[PDB]
Order: sequence, then structure tokens, then C-alpha cells
Amino acid sequence: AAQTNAPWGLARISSTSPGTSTYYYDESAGQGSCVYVIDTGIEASHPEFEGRAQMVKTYYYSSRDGNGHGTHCAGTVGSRTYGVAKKTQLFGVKVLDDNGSGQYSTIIAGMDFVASDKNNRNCPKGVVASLSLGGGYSSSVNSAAARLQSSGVMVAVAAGNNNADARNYSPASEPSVCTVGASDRYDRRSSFSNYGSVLDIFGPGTDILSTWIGGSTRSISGTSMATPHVAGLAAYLMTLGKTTAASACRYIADTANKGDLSNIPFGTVNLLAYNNYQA
Ligand SMILES: [Ca+2]
Ligand SMILES: [Ca+2]
Repeated sequence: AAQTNAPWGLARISSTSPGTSTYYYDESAGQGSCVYVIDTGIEASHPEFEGRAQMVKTYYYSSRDGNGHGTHCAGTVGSRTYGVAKKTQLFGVKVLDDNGSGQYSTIIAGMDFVASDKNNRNCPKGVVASLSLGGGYSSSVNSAAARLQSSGVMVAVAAGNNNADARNYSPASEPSVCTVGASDRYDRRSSFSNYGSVLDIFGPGTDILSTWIGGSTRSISGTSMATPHVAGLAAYLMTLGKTTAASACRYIADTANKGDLSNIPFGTVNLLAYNNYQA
């Protein structure tokens, strides 16, 4: 398959080089995989989700995404136009309030919820969790992300937007999950992207067009935007049977574009998510 004039991030993950415009991807498009978007929720009614998104849990008065952040990330995972895995199933877990903030206890509960809830879903190609959130280092947040990963879910988490070492942020600092930094369309590290040894991979994160609430779209930046690229890529690759939840992060790093990125401090992987698609 080939989406012309795709968002640059989608084009980038299907190219060995920056600057392309077409997103090349296998028609399977993550069909049969499921991605939990643990965030502010998802506006499942967005036409761009084609009925493939649904709220499964909220820790607030409503399951409605009153912010847009979760709807944006979900769209990068699996919306028709802005998504990596255009046929995946999206499950919304609203651990963040409509201001985009969430208590660590609620984020941990949301992670434990996904580890259980996935056992009630038909996800033959496997389960992914996209965590475009984080705060200061927390052993308990890290332990929750580790549990989710151990439960058999491919956990992708944002490195953080502090232009610092992700070692001091959670769940970014949890070694066992897939910690995602952000790059821009010119293959530089996003100016805000955290770095450090705990990063496993980079994904497009600067000026990322995706779904927004009110059935709209908008472009925003963050490791929160790179994370769903990698989550979608994982779902996409799991559907192709190229990898499993336990090995998806390592596989993506092994198959990533190596050395393409600039502004990568010594000790940080220079690896950009890449789907290695060949027509
Ligand atoms: Ca290259
Ligand atoms: Ca890791």
C-alpha cells in the first residue's frame, strides 16, 4: 500500500531517508492487533477511526477526551489518514484528565487495567500499549509499566520533553518497555526530546499531524507524538508476524534506520523507527 502526501512522520517510518511524502506499508495495516492508548481518552466518533476505536476505561467522570492529546496519539497509532497501523483496533484508557494531567496512582491503575482487559479482547496478532505520558522518576510507575510489558503487551512510552536524560522520568526510565524519543522532519533529535541510555528508539515527534477532538485535526509536537508511531509500528509488525510483544521493541531497534539522526548525544541510540517495507 502507498498513502500519497502522508504526514511526514508516516513517510519517514517507511523510508530510509528523510524528505519523502508517501507512506509505504503492507495492506495488513495492523489488522488483528490491538493498541491501548493510555492517555486523555479517544474521541472514538472521529470518522478517521472508522469505528475501530473505543473507550474501554476511564478514571474520571467521563470517558470523553476533553483535551485532544489522547485522540491525537490514537490517530497516529491507527487513524485512517494519520495512523501507522491503519486497521488496528484502538482501545482508549483515560488515565489523564481533560487538562492532560494524571496522578501516578491512576496511571498505574490504567496500566494494570490494560494487562487484565487484554485477556477479554480478540487481539490475535497481539496487544500494544502506547503511553504518551510521564513525570518525574517513580519506581512504582516504572514497576507498573514493567508489569504491563511482562503481561505480554508491547509497551511504548514517551521519553519525555525535557531535553534531558530520560533516566529521571517515568515510565520513560523503565528499562523493559520501549522508550521513544522524538525526531523532526530533518532527522534531528527534536529540540525537546529527552535522550540517554534508556531510549530504545526514535520516532517522528515534531509537527505531527493527527486527529483532534471535535472531529478535527491538528499538528503538535512531543515525544507523545513519537510514541504512537512506534506503538503503531509494533502493531503493524506484529500483524505481519515479524515480531511479538516481548521482542517488538528490540526488533524495531534492530530494523531501524541507524545513524540517520543528528543532535544525538553520545550514549543515546541513533535509531529511527522504520518499517522496512518492500513492495
Ligand atoms: Ca538513512
Ligand atoms: Ca527499553
